[PDB]
Amino acid sequence: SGAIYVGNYRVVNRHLATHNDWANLVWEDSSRDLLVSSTTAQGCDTIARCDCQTGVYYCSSRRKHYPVSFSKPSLIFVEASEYYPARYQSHLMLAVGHSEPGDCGGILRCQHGVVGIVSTGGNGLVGFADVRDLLWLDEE
Ligand SMILES: Fc1ccccc1CNC1CCOCC1
Ligand SMILES: [Zn+2]
Repeated sequence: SGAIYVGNYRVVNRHLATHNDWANLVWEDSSRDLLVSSTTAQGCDTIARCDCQTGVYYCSSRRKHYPVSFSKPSLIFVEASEYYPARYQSHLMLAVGHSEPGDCGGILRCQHGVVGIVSTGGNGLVGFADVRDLLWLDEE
């Protein structure tokens, strides 16, 4: 689990979105595993605006933050998980590292701020849904 809190937006994995998220929907995209809902309180996070390929991510199933190198966001085949069938996921970055289903929502961060959240795992990789292209998260 986990979210990004930027402005009056809450960014969550689409598959973990609650009824309250869907009732306060701003934007969602199944292909990216993202959903954004509106918040009452302002959040603490800053979104990275950059093309970094190095950062640090939180792994709940290890209680640890790991430094990783990661691929640029691309359209990637993802094998079946407990929460999606085998399918193509867009705007996905991969790194070598540990990820289980419950790790989804952990933040990946670089020197510029939040890059994305954990969205995929298995076979010794961790996949992250990028948010750095969602420039509208920084306004309104
Ligand atoms: F790293 C740990 C070590 C022991 C217990 C718990 C943690 C994880 N701390 C969280 C805090 C909220 O943001 C994500 C990381
Ligand atoms: Zn960066």
